Amino acid sequence: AKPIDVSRLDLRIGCIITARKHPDADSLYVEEVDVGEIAPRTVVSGLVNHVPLEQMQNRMVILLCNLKPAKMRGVLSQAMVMCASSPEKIEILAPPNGSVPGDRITFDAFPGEPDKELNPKKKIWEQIQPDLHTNDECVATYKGVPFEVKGKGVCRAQTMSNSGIKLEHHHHH
Ligand SMILES: [Hg+2]
Ligand SMILES: [Hg+2]
Repeated sequence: AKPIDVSRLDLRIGCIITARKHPDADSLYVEEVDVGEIAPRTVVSGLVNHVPLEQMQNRMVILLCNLKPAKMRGVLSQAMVMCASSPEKIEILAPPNGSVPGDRITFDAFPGEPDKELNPKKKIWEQIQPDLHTNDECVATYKGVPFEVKGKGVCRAQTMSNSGIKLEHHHHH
């Protein structure tokens, strides 16, 4: 059986092309994200109170691309934006300069291919998530190993140090 480490996740850099308030939701954003594929992916983000819409535009992000696509009040989200989060504040993790859509986040320390699709019932993300935190310098890591785009740099939060990393739970215990 494949190991239960960050190698099971499919993380890629993306660029938010379009962002708008969700038509039928008051706390969600609807973005079209270029992840380097033929067409953009639709992403529904609950960041209304944390990131103004104007700052969501043309925003480079790190996306978890192998989660089961799910309906969000009618809109099927095809990926989720990775953020440093706490009951305090929420910050979108920023890729290093030069990163372009489609760039992959990898870890030599953890060999393995991501799962085509993460089966929620197997809660693979639920077991990995606790090892996902930003370090003392705000750099995103997995068990202390930095989220890196080979040849470009590491991903980091703006001000959130020693923080947990989530892409949904953002508002509840
Ligand atoms: Hg961009
Ligand atoms: Hg820092």
